Amino acid sequence: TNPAHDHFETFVQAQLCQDVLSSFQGLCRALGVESGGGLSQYHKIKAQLNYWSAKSLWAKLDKRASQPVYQQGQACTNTKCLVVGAGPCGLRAAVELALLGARVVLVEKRIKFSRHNVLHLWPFTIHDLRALGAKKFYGRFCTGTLDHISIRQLQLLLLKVALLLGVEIHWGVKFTGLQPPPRKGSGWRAQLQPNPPAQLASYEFDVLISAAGGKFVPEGFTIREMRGKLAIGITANFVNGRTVEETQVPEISGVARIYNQKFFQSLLKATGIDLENIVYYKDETHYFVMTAKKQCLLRLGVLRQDLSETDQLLGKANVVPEALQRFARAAADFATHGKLGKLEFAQDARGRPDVAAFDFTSMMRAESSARVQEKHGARLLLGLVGDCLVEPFWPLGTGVARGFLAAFDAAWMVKRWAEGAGPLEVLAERESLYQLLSQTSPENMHRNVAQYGLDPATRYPNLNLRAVTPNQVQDLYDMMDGTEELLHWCQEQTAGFPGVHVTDFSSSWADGLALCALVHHLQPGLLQGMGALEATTWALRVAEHELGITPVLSAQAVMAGSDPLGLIAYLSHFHSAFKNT
Ligand SMILES: Cc1cc2nc3c(=O)[nH]c(=O)nc-3n(C[C@H](O)[C@H](O)[C@H](O)COP(=O)(O)OP(=O)(O)OC[C@H]3O[C@@H](n4cnc5c(N)ncnc54)[C@H](O)[C@@H]3O)c2cc1C
Repeated sequence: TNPAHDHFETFVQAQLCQDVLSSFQGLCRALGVESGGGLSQYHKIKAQLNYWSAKSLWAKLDKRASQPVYQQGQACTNTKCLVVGAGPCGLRAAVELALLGARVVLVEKRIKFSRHNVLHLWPFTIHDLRALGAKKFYGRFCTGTLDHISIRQLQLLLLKVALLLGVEIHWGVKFTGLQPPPRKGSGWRAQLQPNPPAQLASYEFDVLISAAGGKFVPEGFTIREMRGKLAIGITANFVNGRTVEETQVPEISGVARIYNQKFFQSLLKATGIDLENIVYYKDETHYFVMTAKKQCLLRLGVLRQDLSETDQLLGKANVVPEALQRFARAAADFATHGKLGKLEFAQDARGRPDVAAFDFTSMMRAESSARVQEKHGARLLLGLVGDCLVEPFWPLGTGVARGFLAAFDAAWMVKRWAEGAGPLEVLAERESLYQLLSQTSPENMHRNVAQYGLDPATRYPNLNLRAVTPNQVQDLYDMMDGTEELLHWCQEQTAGFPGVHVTDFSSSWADGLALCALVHHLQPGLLQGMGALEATTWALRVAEHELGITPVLSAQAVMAGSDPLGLIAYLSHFHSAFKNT
């Protein structure tokens, strides 16, 4: 026989994270390869596992690997990546970057997939996953007309996929932030807790894909918060015995109070439970997600006091596990007309009943989806993916969909950045894409989901990659280190003016003074210390009428220091006309 086949089948069927890892390592030792080895490792693995069980898997993976956008793994063949997070979106990112031909290295905080809550899947995410061999690695995946997958199962899927592609992963390793390059010849590094392996800690990368969940975002990355009415979401998982009775209970896609008022009034007047919404997904567990307002959860002793800060309102000290269990179970039992039977809680990864309470009040969004940093010549492309990019709304089942799109758009970004386009280009393109995200839906995206790929134009109808231009995105380009001579020259023309001191093509010129010092020196003397707006408009008008130089920047642009490039373009004209003099 072939022992490798058993290693494979075992790897394939692994239901625990660390069993996936050991079954893969054994399969690897069986096939003269080591994990973490680019797409070449993938090629050997399928070279030696060309047999009945593996053949369709390789088939699907190959069909995707050879979609023109990857160039047979030559696109990002010179890119070095670090993905932060083994969440679905991180793994997905990992697969796209791996296929691109890049070196993918992934760090995950945890060492198991703990999460049982269920995610609604959009048609395209279903198809995608499918063409990654989802029913091979799961099989109970979206049976018939199922719509959703539990978190850890999705994690499992994409884990096996990323592994097979030779993505290098590290578990129990938290990324705390960046290490800038020590000197000109160096690269950007991660700071890792606790002990990074001496090779991971020394690993230099040029792309950072952060995919670390709702409440982690790197440095330079700034978040925009905005809340709605105070909402509190409770999710629950019950034992699913997969009995005939149990199976014959309809799901509850989304039953909202704004319509089913008599259902909810009935709930309340028979249970004291006052809800805004409830959802029931039938998965590995019976899953319920429901929304309440504060006064109900107080009245029922689910919460101990009326705390103003929501992060404290739903903290371990103020949440009463007893009551939240009884509340959850009561709602659950009512919405399903007891058809489900006497409900037992599933455990969380830690053994207490699977009921949690979350803050639903926020609609978080990050200002950008990417940034570029540059030191000692080393460029680094930061890009966000997942819950850390846009905060999903759980009832309306966004999460997976918008995260995967973010991940594709990140992979696209990376692809451009390998092709060697200017930082501002890569970023501008990414921001035009980003604009679309927070309002996406299957209805305002393309219909042929069968053919979705990295290329933005296969997914987003009426696509404008020019919505955002390199000029505006100068903010996202962070340089801590041809234009030499324009600065030197301006310093020369402006020496001697009392309040003027030229050091850049931004803040030096914010107050009008700077510009006047030039103009006055170039054409004396119309001739003092004016204002701020006054001086800027003085300079621009006078340079325009006297020197023959029309304004590139607005007076406000110059005053706000918003457009370095624009100011350089303006200045370069005084340079053109008067340098040889
Ligand atoms: C406890 C919990 C319950 C949820 N329940 C629901 C639900 O019921 N319904 C729903 O629609 N959505 C739910 N979500 C959100 C859902 O998981 C997301 O919609 C989906 O997982 C996409 O998230 P993500 O991949 O961006 O990151 P996440 O899935 O949030 O995971 C990010 C991963 O990165 C890891 N990580 C974080 N920081 C670091 C670091 N510094 N270094 C290394 N690794 C790190 C984390 O351990 C995690 O494994 C839940 C999320 C959580 C955390």
